Amino acid sequence: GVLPGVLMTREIAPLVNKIYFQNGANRGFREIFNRSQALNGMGEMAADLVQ
DNA sequence: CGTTGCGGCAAAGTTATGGGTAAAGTCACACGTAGTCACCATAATGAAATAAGATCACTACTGGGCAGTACCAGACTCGAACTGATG
Repeated sequence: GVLPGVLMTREIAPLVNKIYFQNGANRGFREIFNRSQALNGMGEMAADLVQ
C-alpha cells in the first residue's frame, strides 16, 4: 500500500551502502528512476537490487 | 262443748297472649321520575424545542519531490587503411 518510489527511498536505499543511494534517498531518488532500465540489466546495479 | 281465729284445697276470678272472622277504615288511580354539573387522572397528539451534529470558510504549520544537469569511463561497431594468398 505504498508508492514504489517511497519503498525505494525509505526501505531499499538506506539498506544500500552506496553513497549516492543514501544521498538521493533524501532529495528525490531520480537517479534510480531515470535509469530504471538498468535495474533489469546484467550489471552491478541489477545484482545489488536483487540482493 | 261451744266459739274464734288460722290455714289447706280446689273451683272461680282476673290478666295476658296468640289465633280466626267480618267490617270499618285507608289510600292511589287520577301523564310523568330519573336527570345534571363537578371532579381530577391518563392517553395522545401536535407544536416548541433541543443539544448535539454537520459542513463552510479561513489561518497557520510543516513534509517534501520533479524536470533537469553532469561526469567517468566500458564496450560494441565500423571508416579507413595494411597486408598476405591467389588464379
